[PDB]
Amino acid sequence: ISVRGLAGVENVTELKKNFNRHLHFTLVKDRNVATPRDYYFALAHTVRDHLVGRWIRTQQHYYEKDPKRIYYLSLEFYMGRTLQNTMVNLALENACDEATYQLGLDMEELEEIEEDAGLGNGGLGRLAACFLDSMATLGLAAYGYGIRYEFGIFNQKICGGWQMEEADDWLRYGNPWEKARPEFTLPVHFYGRVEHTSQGAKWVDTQVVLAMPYDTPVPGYRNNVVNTMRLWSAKAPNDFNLKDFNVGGYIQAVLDRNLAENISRVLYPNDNFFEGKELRLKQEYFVVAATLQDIIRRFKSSKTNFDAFPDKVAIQLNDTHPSLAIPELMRVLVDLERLDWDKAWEVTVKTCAYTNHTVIPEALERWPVHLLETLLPRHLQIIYEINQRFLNRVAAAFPGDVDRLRRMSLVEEGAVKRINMAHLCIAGSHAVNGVARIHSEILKKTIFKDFYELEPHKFQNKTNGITPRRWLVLCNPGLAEIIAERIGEEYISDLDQLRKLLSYVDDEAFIRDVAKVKQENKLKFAAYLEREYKVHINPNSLFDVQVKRIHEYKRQLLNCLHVITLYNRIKKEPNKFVVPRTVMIGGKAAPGYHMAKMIIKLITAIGDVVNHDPVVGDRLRVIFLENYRVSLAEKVIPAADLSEQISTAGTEASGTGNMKFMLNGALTIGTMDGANVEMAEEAGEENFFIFGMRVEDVDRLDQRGYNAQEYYDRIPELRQIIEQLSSGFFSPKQPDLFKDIVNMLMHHDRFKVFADYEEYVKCQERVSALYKNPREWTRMVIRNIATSGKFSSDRTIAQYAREIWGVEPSRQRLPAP
Amino acid sequence: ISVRGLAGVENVTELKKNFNRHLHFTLVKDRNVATPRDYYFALAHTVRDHLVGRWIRTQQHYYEKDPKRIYYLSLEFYMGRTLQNTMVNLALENACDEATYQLGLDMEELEEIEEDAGLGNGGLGRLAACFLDSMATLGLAAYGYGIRYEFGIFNQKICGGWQMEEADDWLRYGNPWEKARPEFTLPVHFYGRVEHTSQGAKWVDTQVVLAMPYDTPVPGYRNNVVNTMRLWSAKAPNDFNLKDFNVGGYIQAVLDRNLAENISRVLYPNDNFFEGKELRLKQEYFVVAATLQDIIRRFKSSKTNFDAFPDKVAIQLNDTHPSLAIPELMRVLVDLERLDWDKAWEVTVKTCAYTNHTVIPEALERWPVHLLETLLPRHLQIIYEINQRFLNRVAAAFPGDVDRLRRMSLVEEGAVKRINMAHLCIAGSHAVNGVARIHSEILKKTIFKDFYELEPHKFQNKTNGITPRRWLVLCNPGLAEIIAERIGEEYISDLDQLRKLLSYVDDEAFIRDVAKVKQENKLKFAAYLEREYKVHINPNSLFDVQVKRIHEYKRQLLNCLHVITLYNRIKKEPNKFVVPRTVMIGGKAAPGYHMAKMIIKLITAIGDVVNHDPVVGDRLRVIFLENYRVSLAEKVIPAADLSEQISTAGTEASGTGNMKFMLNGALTIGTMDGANVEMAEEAGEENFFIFGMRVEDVDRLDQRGYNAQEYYDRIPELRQIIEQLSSGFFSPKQPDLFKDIVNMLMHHDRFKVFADYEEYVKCQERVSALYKNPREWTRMVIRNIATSGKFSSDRTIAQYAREIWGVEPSRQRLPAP
Ligand SMILES: O=C(NC(=O)c1ccccc1)N[C@@H]1O[C@H](CO)[C@@H](O)[C@H](O)[C@H]1O
Ligand SMILES: O=C(NC(=O)c1ccccc1)N[C@@H]1O[C@H](CO)[C@@H](O)[C@H](O)[C@H]1O
Ligand SMILES: O=C(NC(=O)c1ccccc1)N[C@@H]1O[C@H](CO)[C@@H](O)[C@H](O)[C@H]1O
Ligand SMILES: O=C(NC(=O)c1ccccc1)N[C@@H]1O[C@H](CO)[C@@H](O)[C@H](O)[C@H]1O
Ligand SMILES: *Cc1c(COP(=O)(O)O)cnc(C)c1O
Ligand SMILES: *Cc1c(COP(=O)(O)O)cnc(C)c1O
Repeated sequence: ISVRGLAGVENVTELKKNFNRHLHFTLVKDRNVATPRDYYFALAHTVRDHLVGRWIRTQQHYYEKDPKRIYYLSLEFYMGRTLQNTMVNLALENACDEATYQLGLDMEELEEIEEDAGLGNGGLGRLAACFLDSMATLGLAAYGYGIRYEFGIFNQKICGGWQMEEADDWLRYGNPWEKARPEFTLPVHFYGRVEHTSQGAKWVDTQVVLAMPYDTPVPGYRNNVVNTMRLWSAKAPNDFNLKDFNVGGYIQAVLDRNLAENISRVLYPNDNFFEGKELRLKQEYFVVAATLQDIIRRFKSSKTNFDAFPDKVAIQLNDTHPSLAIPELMRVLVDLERLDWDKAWEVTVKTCAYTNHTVIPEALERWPVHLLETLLPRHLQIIYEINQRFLNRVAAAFPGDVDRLRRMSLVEEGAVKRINMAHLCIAGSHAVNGVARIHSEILKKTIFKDFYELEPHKFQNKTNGITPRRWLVLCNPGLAEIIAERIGEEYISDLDQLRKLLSYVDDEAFIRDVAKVKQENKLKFAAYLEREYKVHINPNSLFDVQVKRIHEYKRQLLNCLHVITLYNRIKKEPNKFVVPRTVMIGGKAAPGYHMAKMIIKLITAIGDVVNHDPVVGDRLRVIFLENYRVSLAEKVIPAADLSEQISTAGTEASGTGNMKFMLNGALTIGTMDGANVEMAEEAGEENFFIFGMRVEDVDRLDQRGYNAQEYYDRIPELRQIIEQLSSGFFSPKQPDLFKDIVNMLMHHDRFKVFADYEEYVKCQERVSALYKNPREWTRMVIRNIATSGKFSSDRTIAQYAREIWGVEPSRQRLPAP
Repeated sequence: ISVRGLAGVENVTELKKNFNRHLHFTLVKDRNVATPRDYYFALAHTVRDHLVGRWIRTQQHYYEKDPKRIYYLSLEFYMGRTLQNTMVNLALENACDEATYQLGLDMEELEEIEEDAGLGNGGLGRLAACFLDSMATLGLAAYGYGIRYEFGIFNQKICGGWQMEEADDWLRYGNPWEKARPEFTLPVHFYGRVEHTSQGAKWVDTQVVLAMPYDTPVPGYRNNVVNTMRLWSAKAPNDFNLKDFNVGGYIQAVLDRNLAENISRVLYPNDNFFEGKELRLKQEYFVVAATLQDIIRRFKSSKTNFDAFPDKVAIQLNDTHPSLAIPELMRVLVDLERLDWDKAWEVTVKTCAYTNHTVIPEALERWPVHLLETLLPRHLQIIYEINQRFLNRVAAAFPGDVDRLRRMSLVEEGAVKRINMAHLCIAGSHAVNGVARIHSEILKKTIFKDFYELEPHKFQNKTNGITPRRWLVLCNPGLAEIIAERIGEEYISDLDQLRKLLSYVDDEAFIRDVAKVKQENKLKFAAYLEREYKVHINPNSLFDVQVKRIHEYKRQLLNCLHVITLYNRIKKEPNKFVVPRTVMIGGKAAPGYHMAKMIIKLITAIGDVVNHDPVVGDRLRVIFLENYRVSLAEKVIPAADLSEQISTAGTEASGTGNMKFMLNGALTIGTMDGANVEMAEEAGEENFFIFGMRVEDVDRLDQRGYNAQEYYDRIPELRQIIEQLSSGFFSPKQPDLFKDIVNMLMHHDRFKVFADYEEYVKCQERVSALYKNPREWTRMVIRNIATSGKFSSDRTIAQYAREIWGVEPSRQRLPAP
């Protein structure tokens, strides 16, 4: 049925009886009242049972061997569903498929019942999830640490073409994958004040909030390793949250417990602008304070000289969100352990490493000093001391460079004083990395130039990657099978072996097969679109898709302009042939991001005109993919023909969706941005659809001055589109509905959409020409898939391991379960 | 080892392997890191597995047979721990005892880890729990319906002799006994307004709150019947609690979900005064609205003529708390089902029955009309209509009795209009009952005289009872064994058979045995007092205990006066012999009940003086039992010698603790109040220590006028005590600390403590005389235990069943598991 593993006779029999066991004793049901949800749960429990054995030994192994431990701190872990992924890494997929079949059930139908663990916004969160999988697969003693939000990323509903946010109550029916561990609750402090007494500083009169951990198993690919992802939940103490006597009301006191537990209540959906809310700072300290106590406690056991701390501990900071870990490690070392400053700092720097994910200014965390002053007084004092000593180092290296001193400070003066968390991370980490070659170069040349000049050795690059298990074997078993048929299975944990596929580029059989799975994928998706969303699309057209969070820099708007152009060209010459296209755009907009929400409305408004024009027929379809999330990505990507990666050169740090499409047989049309540069470089520019300005062209335009009017004046096709928008062509009842978009495009477009319009349209024409030649299109596809091996997160993790953490990856199977 | 069941070789082997199974797959632990808590959980899960089979068939049986269903609605279910009770009703106690022994564990130690399900204040809540057990044991198709509070009754801490309330986070480590059932969530409405349109009224624009049920199994005694207790949890909808757009903040919207979920957050600890808070009214409608939908849905399946509704459904209201069930049944029948009023009312009255638990005015629920108007507009309209028609019935029966009309109204005029919920319950129920003969007579003669005259057939009596399984076999296995040794085991589900023990009253062997288990119980308790509370008491002294919630009417104060007298007599004649006594007083005070909290302080203040007076020696010890609750009651009661049931005649509706002591070998000193009257009547007044005024004497005193000064003037011993209190004898640092108590005792004592002082002290002297004669004391004990059969809740339930519900109890075993 596929290399989803063997379906042993004893294995299938055992699975079946354990499924019935759980349905009865665990769910307390019987085949006569069980709903598909109960069936999903019976199965999830049966599969989960196979992890326990390995989970306990893996952890036991690390205790005995005592290897260097890697701690990945992130406020986001975009996990998605875990049932199928678990069957895959455990080689149980076929056995479970058979067993459920015999019990008279459809496994695929049950898999659709599982909720997505949406504890992330997009790329940054999903990277942590791919990393956890690769770390387990490469046998590293790694732990994922984060917050267990009861509400993850909101569920997107489109109402009247507008995005509506709805709470994601993913825990409603329970999470069979987690294991609560109250025996490990830890106390986290907030507020209070600092007392300077004889022997050191003391943080007192603090408000206490408890951190209760929940452990989720992270199984490596067929190596019997099961690592742990520990997520903290906020809990109020039963005393003072009732004990601070002297009136107020007993009832009120217990009802007010929810104020402390609000910390882990919801994931912040803000993607673009840095708000600076107090609740968010709390979430950040909460995950940091609880995690470090856990890290140090585990170290103290190992095998009190903290000199060996960096030899046993590695802490990777996923962006600046968990940056408080630096001053928090110092506080503990200096205040509680009583280490001298200098010794404590040496230790801290040697164990911390920081990862940057963007260069846009509005996203940078710059916390008001008055907030840190009230909430974390001692940390502010430690940050000031860190700054003092750091600036003393700068002054000594660049004497008299008074301006460099203010540029490099961790403290920003002005309206309100703020602490630049990124500067804090650079000063307190022994390594700082970008997520793609071009991005890492930009960090050295621009944003962190002063820091690079001070300590060049700190800056590195670690190009992002995706996990081939979830992003190929799991979502595209068909494609995975035909590949395995020719080169074997070893590539699933060694993606570089995909290169061997280059020798089949002229294979008439392979070409036919590659083209066949893609057609099957498209038919399956086209069906799902009608089943769950009733719309109907032509599976013979080119599937043009751009799925990612809605941002001005991602330029979904540039895509919209192309779509309107196509429609206008058809209306001009109705009886001329054009390659049919089904362009799908999907993604969530941050709730307070007005422009982003205006763009979602435009997309649906275009579809309302285009999808009902009789002259267009089935030649052009504009579809907005509702509620884009991980489980939905697993469906669209394998079915896409054209992947849109059109950000303004220099704005997308790396991108990972782009790597997901390349691995699944879609061709890419994009700019020389982020990882796009390395993908084209791996597959050859001839096998890529590159267009638009390069980072340098954008700069040149900026020196000169970007004037949108110039393009409006010289391109009739562009002018016509803008007039359609202004006249209400796409919004009859509300003629001025899109005045904000037109206004922005013409007067304040930071992303030069117009500047790339002409080259983008022409490039899109070359894509349509190649699609007209099935054989050649597929041959190009084979060359993209065959050279995508570099983008596996196993490669990324092996580099972090070797160049940053100081640990050697191992593909050695753990001593059975 | 006892008639805790057989310990079969195959049974013990099976238990052991399943314990290891759960420890591994369920707890995800291994013998090397397991804590006693993990062990308790492994066992709880192993025991719980034996209920599933029976639970599913019992429910399946009721579906097929379709018997009349009994629904017990209560806002309180004081369950206590369920591990041991489950082993008892399943005859697994000895097998589990053996199995854990072989695994090298102490079962008793593990049992102590379980948390008490403290979803009740005291007697009313614990009665519901005893009733659920008896209903299962008598094979009735009964369901307990209530609210699943995440915080039950507060944990009492004594600080400086003062009571401190602390949140009871009983769900912290999880509840292995419940089974969440989200597939049965139901919507409950609040607020809104009423619309009168062509065909009937309509309740619109209501705020919606979801009710998610959690099912807990209620196993009958060795009959394989497992009934269900369904507890509702409040959940917010994910839409409007985020969907009511137009600014406010996305974050805020999801954080504000806690406002709707606050409904099931905490149990109201108010014992004495009726507050009338909005949150409480919500809790009451919430349990009523969700339960009725569930009841009707189950009826519609059965086997739409609601004419047969009362033949298939019986709804017992535990006090007026769930009284909204009456107008809510009408709303559904009239508004939704479209039945004519009269037909709907006939149905409602025939299915509802009401139980009264007190006659004190301050406890009666009288809801302000403005509250019902805002929160439940339609119900207010239905209540007014009910009142109209009812008063029309009264006017027709007593023409011209204009005053009877105002006395009987459900609507009370005055300062603020209120709805008298008790009047509502009488009008809408076919049966109204008191909980003890004297109490039921008082209801007819006083409080409900007008209603009794109108419909005499409605009023009944159903004297309370306690379950012999938990209150004998479970907490006093020793005593249960020696009884079984002589008369067999049949008495555990037929307590009347205890009468057979009368023929052993002169048995030298039995006398020695009865006296021996009590001494063993006292030594065990004396040890527990030092282990967990470090204090040290003499196990040879008389154990004088009064445990129950602190109320002025229970007169813990009358007890305190006796204690001070004893101490004063010893100080007067130090070298005179007196029967050593260890008087223990325990109970929680409602948080806002000032007087009650002042009484707790007095008790501890007395102990501070008495327990450290060298002249007193070990002759007198005053101990305050911290955090009195069900699990603690299971410990003290079996170890008590003297049970204090000294409420003012006419104030304690029934009492049940009194029945718990009688069954466990303690002698009773009390007034002719509540059930005390029937207990003395069953055992013979010669075998009881009765004293004080009878209900009539209290009345006579009231006509005359109660003047405390009179007693103060004529009793020197009493005068001396009051002067000790006023002078600061018991509060050196704060001489006037107890001025409020003295002031109340002298000028506003509604409970005539002084009036019963002299007779109480003299009676206490007769108790001390009998204790000096071991043989005779024990012989009297045998006569109390031998005549306590009447007080089993099986008898109570059999009467409710026959005289109110119209169903026949059955002791028939269900067809195996
Ligand atoms: O929540 C989990 N999770 C797991 O057992 C588990 C096992 C393997 C992998 C992931 C989760 N288990 C739960 O642990 C509580 C407390 O011990 C039990 O009462 C409950 O019945 C059980 O399902
Ligand atoms: O997704 C984010 N950032 C956020 O989601 C985010 C979350 C909270 C606050 C600010 C930004 N960054 C993304 O991280 C991925 C993985 O490195 C990159 O490939 C991508 O180019 C970048 O934009
Ligand atoms: O909470 C319970 N309770 C019981 O199974 C149970 C069984 C018999 C008697 C009382 C409770 N079970 C729980 O049900 C959830 C959802 O199906 C599972 O994910 C979880 O592992 C299981 O322990
Ligand atoms: O316990 C209560 N009442 C409350 O706890 C209560 C709870 C909420 C609001 C008001 C009273 N009543 C008690 O119910 C038992 C059982 O019928 C009687 O024996 C006892 O005499 C009576 O006082
Ligand atoms: C891969 C992924 C992302 C990241 O996509 P980009 O194109 O890098 O912005 C975002 N969301 C989901 C659901 C993903 O699977
Ligand atoms: C039995 C019981 C009660 C009721 O006692 P009374 O003496 O009737 O007031 C109260 N609390 C607990 C814990 C009980 O077990």
